[PDB]
Amino acid sequence: SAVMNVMVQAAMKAGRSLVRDYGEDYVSQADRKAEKIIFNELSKARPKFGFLMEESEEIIGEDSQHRFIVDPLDGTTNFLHGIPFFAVSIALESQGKIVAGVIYNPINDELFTAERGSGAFFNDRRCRVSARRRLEDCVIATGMPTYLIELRNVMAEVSGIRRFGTAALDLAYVAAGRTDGFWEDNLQIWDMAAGILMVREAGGFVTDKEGGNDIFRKKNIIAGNEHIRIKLERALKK
Amino acid sequence: PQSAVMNVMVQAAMKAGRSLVRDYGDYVSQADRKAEKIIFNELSKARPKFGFLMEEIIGEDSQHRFIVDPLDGTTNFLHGIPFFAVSIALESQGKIVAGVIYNPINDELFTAERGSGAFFNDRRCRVSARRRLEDCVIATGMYLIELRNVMAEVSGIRRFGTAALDLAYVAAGRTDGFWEDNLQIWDMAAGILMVREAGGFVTDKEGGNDIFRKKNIIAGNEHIRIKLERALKK
Ligand SMILES: [Mg+2]
Ligand SMILES: [Mg+2]
Repeated sequence: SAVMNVMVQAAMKAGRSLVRDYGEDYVSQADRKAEKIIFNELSKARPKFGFLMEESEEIIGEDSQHRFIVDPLDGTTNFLHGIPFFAVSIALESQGKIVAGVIYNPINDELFTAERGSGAFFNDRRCRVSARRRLEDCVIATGMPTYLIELRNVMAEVSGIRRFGTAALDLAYVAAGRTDGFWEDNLQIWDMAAGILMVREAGGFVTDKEGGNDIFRKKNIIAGNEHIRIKLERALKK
Repeated sequence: PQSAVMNVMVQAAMKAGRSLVRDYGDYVSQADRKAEKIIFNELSKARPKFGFLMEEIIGEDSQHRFIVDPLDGTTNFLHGIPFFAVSIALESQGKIVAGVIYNPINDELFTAERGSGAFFNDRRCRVSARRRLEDCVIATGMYLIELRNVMAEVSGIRRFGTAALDLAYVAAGRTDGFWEDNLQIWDMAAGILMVREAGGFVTDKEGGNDIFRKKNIIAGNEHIRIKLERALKK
């Protein structure tokens, strides 16, 4: 779709800039530059669309019902440290519903896209959540915010825990079937918006920690395939 | 340029690497074995008398052995998480003198030789110059008391699922330190030298030198390592 292509292009241009800055305060700069590039691209492409970008005053668009939701650099600490795991995330929200999302890991050149009703793609092939049915078989990703109890709970149950230091990339990974599930607390809307669509379009399910749909409100998330998501929920509550 | 045996190990790593990336894009076992045979054949053809301790062979030359993890990060590899590596160390008279860790996916080549420095893609590695845990990203692998103690002190914890690569990252200064329990000699052998050659230190969790017997480790620049040692003891 036309808007998807604009989103992808913005993300890739931001991505190239990131890789270039990754090459070399300077992290804030890299983040700010990626953001400028995305804003410029998406503004030029959709001048009446709103913008919700990480830690930045929301721009209400002339077209009040469409806004891009952006994390120009997801995995900032990874980025600061030289850990080649971070991503650009752009979601499009239309009428309060996420309808398109791009997560781009510019180091591995890994493009995750989904549009509502179209499925999720990992570089132009359909990707799907994993088919695992038991936690014992699972690699679950997580991020730092009771957390220790949850961690203990899940650690007891799973084959392995990953903590990559990204949110959006982590969701892309569940959506691509690379990890079997994800949970995190204190996540922002831009951390999650494209990833949640990705997971759902990949045939997974995404709830808040309490198993509902107040993700953006509760700032927390459990994602995985239907089976893993429920058991994760169970494990987390124990 | 790189020494004769380093060049050999790098080649074996590059080649096991290239193969794993192919097997990447029971199946996990075959890849592991394939990488291993590639490494084995490559290093056999290069130093026929050397020992091999792989994830044992005692060679005609009792003073030298290769310590090999043909695929570190097996679970990642199975799951398609692009974070795994080949690890080859050379041990001479009980001392790790050469080491290679190769992440074939990112094409990240880590090399060190005793007295010659650690390198990441032709760049000299230096462990990070961080001194406060608060500014630190610490890597670990699969006690919750110890994780809490560390986690409450640091800016971040990472669990990427690859011990050799985690040590290589410590050495390159990508993370500020690393600790793990129940680690194998092949997991640690090349990594320990990198960190050392990058100016960091390696101890067992107790703070002593019995890493291979304890099968545990804390790695980092000393300021960070001691702080981790403290945090793991509380
Ligand atoms: Mg960000
Ligand atoms: Mg292995």
